[PDB]
Amino acid sequence: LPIRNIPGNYGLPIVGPIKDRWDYFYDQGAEEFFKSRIRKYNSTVYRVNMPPGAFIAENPQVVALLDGKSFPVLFDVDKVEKKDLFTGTYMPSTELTGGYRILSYLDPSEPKHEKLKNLLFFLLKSSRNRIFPEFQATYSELFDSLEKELSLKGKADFGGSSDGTAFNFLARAFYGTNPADTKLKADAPGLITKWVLFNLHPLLSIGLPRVIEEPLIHTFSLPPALVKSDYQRLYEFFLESAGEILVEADKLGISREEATHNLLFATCFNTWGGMKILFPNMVKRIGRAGHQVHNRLAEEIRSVIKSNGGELTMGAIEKMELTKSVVYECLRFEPPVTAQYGRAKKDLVIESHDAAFKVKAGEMLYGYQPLATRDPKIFDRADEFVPERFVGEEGEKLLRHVLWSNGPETETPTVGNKQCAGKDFVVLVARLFVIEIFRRYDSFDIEVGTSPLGSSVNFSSLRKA
Ligand code: HEM
Ligand SMILES: CCCCC[C@@H]1O[C@@H]1C/C=C\CCCCCCCC(=O)O
Repeated sequence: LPIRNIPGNYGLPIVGPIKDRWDYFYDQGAEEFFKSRIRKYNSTVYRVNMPPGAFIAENPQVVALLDGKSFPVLFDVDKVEKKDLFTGTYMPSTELTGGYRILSYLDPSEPKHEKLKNLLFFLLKSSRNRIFPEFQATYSELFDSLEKELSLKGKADFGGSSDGTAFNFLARAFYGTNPADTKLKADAPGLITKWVLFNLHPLLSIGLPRVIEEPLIHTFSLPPALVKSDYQRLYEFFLESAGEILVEADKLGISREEATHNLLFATCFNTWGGMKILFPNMVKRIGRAGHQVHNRLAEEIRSVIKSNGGELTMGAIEKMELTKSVVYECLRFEPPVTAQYGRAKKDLVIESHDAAFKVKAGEMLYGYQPLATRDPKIFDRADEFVPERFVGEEGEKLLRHVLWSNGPETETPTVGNKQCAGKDFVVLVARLFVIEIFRRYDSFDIEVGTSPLGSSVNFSSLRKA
C-alpha cells in the first residue's frame, strides 16, 4: 500500500481542543464528529483532539483508527501499551478506587495484571451453576414489574427497573447474596451511578446546555471526597459478601483489600455498567427489528427449550441460531463501549484499506469501535441491523470482526492480553436476556430516547404468549 501522511491537525493550543470538544459533545455528536472528518480528510486514519483536554487530560492529541483493518492494532500488546488509559487521555484519581490502580488500568507487563485477571476468571467460573437460576428468578421479577407499570402508566421504563435487577442478579450469581438482605438494601444502583459519574463525567454529556456543562463537568475533575462515603457502602458489601472469592485471592497472593476494591470495580463498573449500556440498547434494536423477527425468535427459543424437555441449559442455547446471531448483531451494530486507546510502544506501520501510515513511538492511538464494526468494506449492509447476520458457517467467520470485548470475538481473554475478562459471561447473559423476553412474549413495542450513557427505552406493549 502507498505510505500516506496522516491527515488532520490539532489546531491552535487551547482553542483547537475546545472547538473539537464542542463538535464532539454539542454541534456534531460523536458519530458525525468522526465521519465528517473521514469525509474531509478522505481517510479513516487521521489526527484529532479527544475530550476531555482542559485541566483533566495533559494531552488531547490522538491518532484515530476508524476502520476494521487498522483498529485491531489496539489489541496488539507487542505494539501498544495499555497502562492507565482505560478511560483515555486522562485517568480517574486512585482516590476513587481505594488508592489502587485497578486491574483495568494495568498493562499485561505488570505482574498484578496476571493475578487480578486470574481472580476474575475464578469469580466467573465459580459462579457457573448460579447464573441460570439467578438470572431467571431476578429477570422474571423485572418483567412482572414492567407488566405492572405498563398497566398503570401505558408505558414501562426499562432502565428504571433493570438497573436494580442487574445488580441483584450479579450479587446473587457472583456472591450468593441478596442485596435486600444486606445494608445496601435497594441502594446500589444510585451509589454505583454517582461513583461512575465521578469517574466518567469528563467524557459525558448529560443534556444540559454547554454553558453549564463545560465549566461543571468538562474543565476540572469532580472531587473524589464527595463520593467516598457512597463508595465505602459498596466496599463494605463486597468485603462481607465476597468470602469464597477472597480465599482464592489469598491463594493467588492478593491482599484482601486489593481483591475487594478490584471485585467492586469488576462487578460495579465493568459488569453492571456494561450491562446498563447494553441491555437497553438490545431492547431498542430488537424492538426496532419488528414483530416478524420477534415471532421467529419466540418460535426458536420455545421449540429449542421444548426439545430440551423444558430445561434451559448451556447446550440448548447453542441450538438457538437466530438468538446467538441477534446478540452478536447488537454487539456489532452498537458496541456498548466505543472508545479504545493504546500508546504505540515503538514506531509502527498501521495499514488501513487503501493506505499505510507511520506512527512514532509514544503516540496515543484511539479507535471509535462502531466505525470498525460498521466498516462497509468488511460487512455488507453495514449500517443495517440484520438479525441473521451471523447464522451459519459463513456468517460465523465474520465474528473475528466483532470487537465489543476489546478483541476479535473469535479470541479468548487471557492474562497476556487486555481483552474483556467477562467476555463469555457478557455474551451468555445477553443471550439469557433475549431468551427470557421471548419465552414470555411473542412480541413487544418500544418508545425510545437518549441517555447520557446509552439509550432510554420504554415498553409500550408486551404481547404475552
Ligand atoms: C456488557 C458488559 C461489558 C462490557 C460492555 C464490557 C466491555 C469492555 C471493554 C471494551 C474492555 C476494554 C477496556 C479497554 O482496555 O479499553 C473491557 C475490559 C475489562 N473487562 Fe469487560 N465488559 C463488560 C463486562 C465485564 C464483565 C462481566 C467482567 C467480569 C469480570 C468484566 C471485566 C473486565 C476487566 C477485568 C477488563 C480489563 C481487562 C484486562 O486488564 O486485561 N467486564 N470490558
Ligand atoms: C459505564 C461503564 C462502562 C462499561 C465498563 C466496561 O469496562 C469497560 C469500559 C471500558 C472503557 C470505559 C470508557 C468509559 C466511557 C463509557 C461510555 C462512553 C463510551 O462508550 O466510550
